[PDB]
Amino acid sequence: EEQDSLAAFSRIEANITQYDPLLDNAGKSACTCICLKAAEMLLEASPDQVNAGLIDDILVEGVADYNRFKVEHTSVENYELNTFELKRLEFRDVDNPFSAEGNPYAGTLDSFAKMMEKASDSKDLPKPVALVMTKSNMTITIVIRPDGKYWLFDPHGTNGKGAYIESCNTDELIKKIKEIFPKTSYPGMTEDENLGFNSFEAYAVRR
Repeated sequence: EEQDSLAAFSRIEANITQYDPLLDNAGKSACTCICLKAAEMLLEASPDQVNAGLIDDILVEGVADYNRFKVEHTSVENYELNTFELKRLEFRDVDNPFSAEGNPYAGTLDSFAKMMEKASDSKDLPKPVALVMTKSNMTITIVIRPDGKYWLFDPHGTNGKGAYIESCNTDELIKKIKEIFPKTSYPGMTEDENLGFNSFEAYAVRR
């Protein structure tokens, strides 16, 4: 009496199609709002609650919240986190000399694994905790679960569906990010070009 879920499958996809009018009308600018809705709903969930209908709910309610607030700057900071029942937690790259307290975690794609290790082994970040990560105006949500697994929620639109969630171990998560946010690299690329093509920012939130 239950739908297929993350308890038995490592990937679950929405029923809502990639080009459904609700998603097509809302732009890619709605991705950050949808990802904050994903944090809200997934941080409250257990693996067997995460089925295709829950992903559908994230998309629809995420778009509803986005339409209420639109009219663009669509950073996590532009949304009022209490309306998502979320709390922001301090989380940044203290090793980066340009970073300041209160900044998000910012770096190049090469720093992804380090970010995840700091997030998973930090006392200041309880579990479950979500990272909302933006690269080149596209956003994903990564849920760090107390069972050591990671849920990757990706609203980019894949295989004809509006979003999917994948449950990953540490190394598989690293490998999947390389596919979602491919790094730009060519012989002779400067660090200035690397920062311009390959930077991301991430915010940490909890319920």
